[PDB]
Amino acid sequence: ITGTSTVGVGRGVLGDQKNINTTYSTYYYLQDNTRGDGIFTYDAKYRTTLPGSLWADADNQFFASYDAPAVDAHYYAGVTYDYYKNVHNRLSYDGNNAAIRSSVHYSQGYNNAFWNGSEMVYGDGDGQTFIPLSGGIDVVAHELTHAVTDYTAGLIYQNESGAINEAISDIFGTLVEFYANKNPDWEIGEDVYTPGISGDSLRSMSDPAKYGDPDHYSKRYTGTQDNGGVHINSGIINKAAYLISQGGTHYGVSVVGIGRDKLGKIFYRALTQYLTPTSNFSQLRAAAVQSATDLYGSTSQEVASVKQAFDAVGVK
Ligand SMILES: NC(=O)[C@H](Cc1ccccc1)C[N+](=O)[O-]
Ligand SMILES: [Ca+2]
Ligand SMILES: [Ca+2]
Ligand SMILES: [Ca+2]
Ligand SMILES: [Ca+2]
Ligand SMILES: [Zn+2]
Repeated sequence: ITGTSTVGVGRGVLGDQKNINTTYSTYYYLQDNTRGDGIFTYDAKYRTTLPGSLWADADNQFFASYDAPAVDAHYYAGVTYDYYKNVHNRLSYDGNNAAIRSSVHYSQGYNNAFWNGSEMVYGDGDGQTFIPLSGGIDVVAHELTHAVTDYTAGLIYQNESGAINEAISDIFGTLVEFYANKNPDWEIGEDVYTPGISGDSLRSMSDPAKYGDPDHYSKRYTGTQDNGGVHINSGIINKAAYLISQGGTHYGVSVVGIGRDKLGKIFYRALTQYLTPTSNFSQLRAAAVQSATDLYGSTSQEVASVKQAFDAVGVK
């Protein structure tokens, strides 16, 4: 809507206080005019009709429990926007400052979040398996990253191309989490997953097998469930990315780590200049090797590490 940019204050899902960019016009709306063509957060009101209504607030204070999911969805979308802009010189997900829209309070007890091709959608969780999912910065960045992928590589969401699609979202969701630098780690969704259990997560990049996901090509899922295992086989790529960045010896193969920043540079380049809708794991290895080559040279440690990483997970 048309109005004047203001700054509200509230509390996120984890009870943390933060300032959020709003817009005043009779009501204070969750509309951030400071980033690109704006970041808009809507209320789904426990239903499934999207996007719902632009979040309206009477006094610009967002401390109600009902407000929490909206506060985080709005704030973290901003952090993710900043990541892509400041780190990769990318303006919003389409590269041309497209408006970023999110809807919270989607359905009832909905234990998931997703990008529907046009916007972000967050369930509140059932309070047992999940709490409002927008509370996890890695979850928010993961979902927004799907928008980036859809506008760039366009990886088909099934089988190996789908597994890469998932991994790219886990990778950048994690890199964004490290960017915000608040309790960063290589796990996925630990901040909003099972409030009753300590130290677990939905997925692990450092050790996919911890939650039953493959950490080597020889253990890939070939069934039809989960669109051919996109959330399962993603572990193979997640492990490789973890190794490229942190290094280590996996199944007897040693990898020299090069750090998170270079991991991000290599994968961002592969995603935006080499990967295609039908790219498979072997093709991802080639894209990453070529990306590292462009960025650091064919004889660089970076290129050697990318090769070791994929060798370690059995991807040739
Ligand atoms: N099915 C899920 O739980 C996934 C949603 C999710 C993704 C990242 C973190 C937490 C939840 C599907 N996905 O990755 O789009
Ligand atoms: Ca209020
Ligand atoms: Ca964390
Ligand atoms: Ca995490
Ligand atoms: Ca937990
Ligand atoms: Zn995903």
